[PDB]
Amino acid sequence: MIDITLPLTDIHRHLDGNIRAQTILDLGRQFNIALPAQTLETLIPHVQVTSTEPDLVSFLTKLDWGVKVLASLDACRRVAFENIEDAARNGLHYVELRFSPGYMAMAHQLPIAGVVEAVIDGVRDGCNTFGVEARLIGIMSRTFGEAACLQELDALLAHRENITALDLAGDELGFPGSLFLSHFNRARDAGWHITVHAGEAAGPESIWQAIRELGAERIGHGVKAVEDRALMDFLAQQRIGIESCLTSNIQTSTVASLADHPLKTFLEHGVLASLNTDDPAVQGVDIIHEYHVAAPAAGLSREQIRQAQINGLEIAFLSDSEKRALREKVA
Ligand SMILES: OC[C@H]1O[C@@H](n2cnc3c2N=CNC[C@H]3O)C[C@@H]1O
Ligand SMILES: [Ca+2]
Ligand SMILES: [Ca+2]
Ligand SMILES: [Zn+2]
Repeated sequence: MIDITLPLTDIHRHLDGNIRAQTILDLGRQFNIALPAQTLETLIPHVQVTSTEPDLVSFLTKLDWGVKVLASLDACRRVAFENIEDAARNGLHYVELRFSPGYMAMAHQLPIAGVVEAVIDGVRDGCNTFGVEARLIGIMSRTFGEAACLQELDALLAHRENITALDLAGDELGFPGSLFLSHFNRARDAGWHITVHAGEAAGPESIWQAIRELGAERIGHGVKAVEDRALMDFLAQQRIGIESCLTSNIQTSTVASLADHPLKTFLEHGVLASLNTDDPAVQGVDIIHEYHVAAPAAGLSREQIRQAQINGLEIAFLSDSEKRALREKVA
């Protein structure tokens, strides 16, 4: 169940992996961009996983059409606004929206810092309209190499007072986290919080690298952490959050079945693991499905599902006052 007396969060949620299919059609028409399909029914298999993808890199290609229609900064503002609307429609009280401004800007060569500003604007408008609380996480898309990631870093730094955290996402095996030592040194000097996609396609060594070298306070996925008990202990003792995305892990073939997902194991070891969506539009599911379908299939008890719900706020990049206000309201 979702406990309606506790805040509902989603802290691993890619804005640019959540571009509505109707919005892809609308923007393609507005900009006269040729699309692979002309109706929702025929567009879906090009923009959404229909069963599973064979690996992480294949899954990543499903986001491409959404960002290929972003031909202006106003289009970026629209998708940011619609992302807050989607969060509101799912009963979320608090979201952290992560986005790769370089990935969003790539197709039409938009100014990368302008994409950051447009996302900030659209999220501000959406929060004002719907009342969802939100913070922004900038992503460096490792897939495009260290120099492209520096361009994204510079764009986010030009808006650093509006960005709460930095993340590394994309092709984990092709671009190990060790390559981004300098990018994260600069992020920590800027005072940003740190999360890192790690231990999804690669092993526990990638998680250790994210913690010890990149300064990660949370780990995106971290599925392979169960292979190292010392790592499990370190996560629990140091209160390093785990951002679990059950359906995503099925759809990237990171786990073959939810019955073998490590989320239950994390919670039994005292790790602050939370339930999240990842890429709602691409996956065809949102947070309600993760709680009511994916989490029971992953073997979690009712109490464990509640603990994951609590952990999402506990690991949020929010002040004690902000966390208290959300808890006091919903109680
Ligand atoms: O926000 C868009 C960026 O994030 C990547 N990205 C989007 N969803 C995921 C990503 N990366 C790694 N693991 C799978 C899943 O969690 C794609 C793009 O670079
Ligand atoms: Ca509110
Ligand atoms: Ca009280
Ligand atoms: Zn992700």
